[PDB]
Amino acid sequence: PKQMHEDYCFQCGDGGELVMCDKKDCPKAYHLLCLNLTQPPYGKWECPWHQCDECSSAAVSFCEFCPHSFCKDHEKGALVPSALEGRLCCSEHDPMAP
Ligand SMILES: [Zn+2]
Ligand SMILES: [Zn+2]
Ligand SMILES: [Zn+2]
Ligand SMILES: [Zn+2]
Repeated sequence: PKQMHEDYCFQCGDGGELVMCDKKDCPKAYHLLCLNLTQPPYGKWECPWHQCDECSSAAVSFCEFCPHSFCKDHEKGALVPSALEGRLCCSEHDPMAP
């Protein structure tokens, strides 16, 4: 069946209870504990993928494996292609085995 979000946590890869990103066309979902969330957020909740991890500005480049992402100023040397279909990965993954 079709559903708009992934069935697994984008932080740790495991399923169960997730909070789903309310940002337009974001399929990402996360365990509460995986983001230090203490309770299911109410209202419009956008996930960390959309904010640059270095500063606070909006992300324009994205790690395809975890929610690290980077604004204009911090794209350079942040993402490289990985061995998995060339998908870009942040410095937190081995690019040979992301
Ligand atoms: Zn998780
Ligand atoms: Zn999101
Ligand atoms: Zn930034
Ligand atoms: Zn990453």
